[PDB]
Amino acid sequence: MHGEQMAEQFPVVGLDSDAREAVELLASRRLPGLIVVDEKGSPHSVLPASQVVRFLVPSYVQDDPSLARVIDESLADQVADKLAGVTVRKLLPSQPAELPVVKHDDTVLEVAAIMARLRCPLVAVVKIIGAITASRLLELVV
Amino acid sequence: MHGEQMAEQFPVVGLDSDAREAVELLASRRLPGLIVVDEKGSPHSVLPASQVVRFLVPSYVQDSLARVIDESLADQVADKLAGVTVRKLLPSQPAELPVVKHDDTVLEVAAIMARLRCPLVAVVKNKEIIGAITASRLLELVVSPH
Repeated sequence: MHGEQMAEQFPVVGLDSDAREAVELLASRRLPGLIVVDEKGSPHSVLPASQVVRFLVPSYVQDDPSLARVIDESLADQVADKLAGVTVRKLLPSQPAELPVVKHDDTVLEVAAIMARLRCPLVAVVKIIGAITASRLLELVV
Repeated sequence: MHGEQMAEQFPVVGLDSDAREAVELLASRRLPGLIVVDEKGSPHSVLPASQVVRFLVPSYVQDSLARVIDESLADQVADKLAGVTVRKLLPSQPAELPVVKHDDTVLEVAAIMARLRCPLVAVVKNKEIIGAITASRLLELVVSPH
């Protein structure tokens, strides 16, 4: 078994893509994260849904999780307002969670090794032609 | 809605339950993680598939020697997990698993998951785990059509 045969079809977005597309993909496809590439179409980072959640909730709400002293009646309306006119790049954190890359021809153990190094959930396969999740790797060996 | 309605069913395994069995579940159900509970059923931790991968790949392959060794993971896997429990699969400092009250509002859950930036939270009602709310599930609720 090699990278290419292991890989599955993961949706991908660009740095300059709509922030909204990314949110919709995460939500529609119920994915825990998105593969982000640059203009070239080469791997850049991974944008986890939890980072998007962080971006979408106002700081003042985040600072009062029990809502004991602040009011927000506009969560959904404001989610909508702050995505409009914004790119994927703005959703990303200060130090974007890097995206490990393996070849189309790497062995299972080569892939597992790299994944096991960063305890990363996902690797991109390049020749991006796909990606290999941890569970996919487990699925193969079992 | 409240945390109760937001939550979805999520598979759970015991801390002292069989490691191999948990991996079979992670693999088949194609899950990012399992919710781990203790003997009496209380939320304890999450077991991500990636951590299982870490557990299976020796450190000398972590720290290309992969390709210089005549050892295949598929073979080894059963050997490494025999007699082993979920507890041993966990990292030395297991991730906390935030647990929201079933009657929390959507705003509260959002505020919590934003603040903590956690991939999921368990939902509990009367000391029982009734499901979980992932980050993407939260997003799906806040951008749902109305």
